[PDB]
Parts: sequence; structure tokens; C-alpha cells
Amino acid sequence: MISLIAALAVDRVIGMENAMPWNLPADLAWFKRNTLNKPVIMGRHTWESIGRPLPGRKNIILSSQPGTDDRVTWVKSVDEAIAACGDVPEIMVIGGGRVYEQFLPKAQKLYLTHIDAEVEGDTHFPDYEPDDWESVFSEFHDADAQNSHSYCFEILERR
Ligand SMILES: NC(=O)c1ccc[n+]([C@@H]2O[C@H](COP(=O)([O-])OP(=O)(O)OC[C@H]3O[C@@H](n4cnc5c(N)ncnc54)[C@H](OP(=O)(O)O)[C@@H]3O)[C@@H](O)[C@H]2O)c1
Ligand SMILES: Nc1nc(=O)c2nc(CNc3ccc(C(=O)N[C@@H](CCC(=O)O)C(=O)O)cc3)cnc2[nH]1
Ligand SMILES: [Ca+2]
Ligand SMILES: [Ca+2]
Repeated sequence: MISLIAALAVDRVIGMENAMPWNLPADLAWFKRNTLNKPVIMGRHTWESIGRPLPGRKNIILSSQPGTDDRVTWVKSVDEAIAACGDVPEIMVIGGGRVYEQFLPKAQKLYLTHIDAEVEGDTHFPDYEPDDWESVFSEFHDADAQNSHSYCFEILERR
């Protein structure tokens, strides 16, 4: 199964200048637990935004250009990315905007964090097609002294 995971601020903003201008501890914990032990596919910008291999995951980077690092696996097309992961249960696609766009039609599951933050950003999640999906889990949290925004963790299944 192919799944996307993303955190969205209002208007589906996911990033801005090359970064994500918020610090939300609880959401990275959610990300880490839903991705560990699985292969993660990302685009080259997102690889540069993070800045090291994510531990305990097979890191697969999309780029049209030969790789710049042997600690990860470089691939040049979506089909090659899928093949590289191997016969695993679940493939996690971790962005960014251009990669999410391509993988959306294929994906069966979306792990979305809706963040109540206004944010001026230059990258969005694709607008997805409301009647495709069914929400099968959603849990809201108020801000706290560690997380400055309220947030909701939603998991959607393709109908
Ligand atoms: N909020 C979140 O959950 C979240 C998650 C991930 C990323 N982000 C944010 O998203 C932004 C980055 O997203 P983006 O749209 O800029 O970049 P992206 O999707 O991270 O990276 C795009 C790059 O990936 C490569 N690529 C993508 N599809 C390919 C294909 N089919 N074949 C070959 N190469 C392919 C290309 O690299 P080449 O140019 O090298 O060919 C392209 O330039 C950042 O602001 C980041 O902070 C947010
Ligand atoms: N829900 C969600 N939230 C995000 O922030 C997110 N970010 C990306 C891409 N950006 C990032 C940014 C930082 C780290 C990161 O450093 N995560 C660590 C936590 C700290 C540590 O390394 O121990 C990790 O191990 O996953 C990963 C992906 C992709 N999907 C997401 N999905
Ligand atoms: Ca907005
Ligand atoms: Ca377009």
C-alpha cells in the first residue's frame, strides 16, 4: 500500500522558502511513529530541507540528477521509486508538494495533521477530491507549552 503523510496549515500550506516555519513536537512524534521501519519517498527539495537520512527508514530520494549521497537511495522516476522500496507492507510518501501531487492518485491512505496556524507559504498539499476519501480516525489537541498551535491527526482511507 502507498500512503501519504503531511502536515497542513490553513489553506493547505505545507512549506515556505524551503522550510516549515513552525515547531510542533507532537506532530514530529506522530510522523516518526507512522514512518519508522518503513521506506520513505521524498523529493530532492525535501531531502535538502531535512538535511540527513531519517533513522530506521529506507530513504529514497527522487531527482532527475545522479545522487549526491550514498547514505540514501536515489531514483529518477515514480515507478523506480516504488520498485526501489521493495515488497514491503506500506510505502510512505513524505513530500514535498510536487511529489505529493504525483503519488496522490495511487495512494490508498492519507495521514494528515491539520494545524491551526495561518502561514504564508509557497508550497501546498494537493487539493484532494472530498468524495474519494473516508475519514476513519480524527483526534484533536489543544495547544500546550510544547506545541504552540492546536492540531488534529486525521487518517483517511480511499473509498
Ligand atoms: N508540511 C509537510 O508535511 C511537508 C512535507 C514535505 C515537504 N514540505 C515542504 O515542501 C517544500 C518542498 O516541496 P517542493 O514541491 O518544493 O519539492 P519536492 O516535491 O520536495 O522536491 C521536488 C524535486 O523532486 C524531484 N522530483 C520530483 N518528482 C520527480 C520525478 N517524477 N522524477 C524525477 N525527479 C522528481 C525533482 O528534483 P530535481 O530538481 O533534482 O530533478 C524536483 O525538483 C519545502 O518547503 C518543505 O518544507 C512540507
Ligand atoms: N505530519 C507530518 N509532519 C511533518 O512535519 C512532516 N514533515 C515532513 C518533511 N519534513 C521533516 C522535517 C523534520 C523531520 C525530522 O527531523 N524528524 C525526526 C524527529 C527528530 C529525530 O530525528 O529524532 C525523525 O526522526 O523523524 C522529518 C521530516 C514530511 N511529512 C510530515 N508529516
Ligand atoms: Ca492561509
Ligand atoms: Ca501543474
